[PDB]
Amino acid sequence: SAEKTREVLWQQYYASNPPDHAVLEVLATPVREALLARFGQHQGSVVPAIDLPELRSVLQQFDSFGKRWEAILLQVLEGILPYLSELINKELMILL
Repeated sequence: SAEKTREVLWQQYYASNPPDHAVLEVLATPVREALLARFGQHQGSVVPAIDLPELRSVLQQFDSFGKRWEAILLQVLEGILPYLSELINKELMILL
């Protein structure tokens, strides 16, 4: 399944030393696409109470809550809009 393939990616990412960002970029690709589809045309100010739940809902489509979210979020940023960037940074502050 798609879940099994994605787990092979995570296996290779976490085993890797130093951490392999090319593998993480593959992991982040569909997540970035989904986030850009929700927020790519958003300009102006973020709305935390609305946008953060939506952002977390997207993350949950791909990966279970935890340290995977932090890696994905950081890697998504590498491939991008100040709106989505700001949203990501607010979630990262929460995940700290």
